[PDB]
Amino acid sequence: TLSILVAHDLQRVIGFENQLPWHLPNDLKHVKKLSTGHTLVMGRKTFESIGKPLPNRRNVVLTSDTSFNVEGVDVIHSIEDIYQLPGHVFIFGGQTLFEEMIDKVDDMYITVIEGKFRGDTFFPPYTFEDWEVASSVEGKLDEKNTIPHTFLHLIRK
Ligand SMILES: NC(=O)c1ccc[n+]([C@@H]2O[C@H](COP(=O)([O-])OP(=O)(O)OC[C@H]3O[C@@H](n4cnc5c(N)ncnc54)[C@H](OP(=O)(O)O)[C@@H]3O)[C@@H](O)[C@H]2O)c1
Ligand SMILES: Cc1cc2nc(-c3cscn3)n(-c3ccc4c(N)nc(N)nc4c3)c2cc1C
Repeated sequence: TLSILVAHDLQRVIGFENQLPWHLPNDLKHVKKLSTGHTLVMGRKTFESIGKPLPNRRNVVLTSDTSFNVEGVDVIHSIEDIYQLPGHVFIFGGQTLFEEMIDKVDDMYITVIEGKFRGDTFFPPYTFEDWEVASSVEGKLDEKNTIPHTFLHLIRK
């Protein structure tokens, strides 16, 4: 299985100044749960944003940098390399990766951030004519999680 993992707002903002525009612990727990024991593929910028590989999963970084050789990280240099990775593969971002892979993935796990944030990077447009709603689950709000959010699982029709 090849999947997208993404958090985007009402206008498909995904990022601002190489970070998430929102603080939402529950989204990070959601991502952690879904990808534990599986594979994450991310762009170089996204990896430098996170700063270190995520534990208990395979971290794969796509970059043109031939000097890239980071402890606990596997490196790929082409989009084609993704299809040779075994198991459940999750496209982890960022904008460039999502744009390159939205037409290729089997399904998408989306956290819709039900707000309007300032962004400089975006998830590409998509229509529900192409995607079946496998599940839609309203995130629970509390002191630590104050922005309404919905977890969508979409499967390509
Ligand atoms: N909300 C979310 O779910 C989410 C998730 C992840 C990231 N983000 C956000 O997304 C933004 C980053 O997105 P971005 O598009 O600027 O950067 P990015 O996708 O994370 O990475 C861009 C880099 O990926 C490498 N790359 C991509 N395609 C390649 C290819 N086909 N061959 C070789 N290298 C390739 C290149 O690295 P080199 O220049 O080193 O060659 C490129 O500069 C940030 O704001 C971040 O916070 C949001
Ligand atoms: C502990 C932790 C820290 C994180 N920092 C970030 C981050 C920094 S800049 C852009 N994202 N994330 C990330 C990285 C990728 C995704 C994704 N594809 N989808 C979703 N929904 N959330 C993410 C959170 C993170 C995810 C986790 C689990």
